[PDB]
Amino acid sequence: MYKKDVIDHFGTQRAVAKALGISDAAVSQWKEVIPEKDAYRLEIVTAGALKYQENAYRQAA
Repeated sequence: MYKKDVIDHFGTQRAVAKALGISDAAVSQWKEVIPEKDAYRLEIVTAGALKYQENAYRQAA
């Protein structure tokens, strides 16, 4: 899940933070790929808009 997509679905960062329950700072602090715990709840608030995948959230090899 790319932050560029999330912000496009929410429109305003403050919105995303309100969906998950975090501050606006946390949203902007995000990188090319939103946190593993943020991308999760994000799939719920967006009504299952973005399908969560364990591709970029898999680092244990």
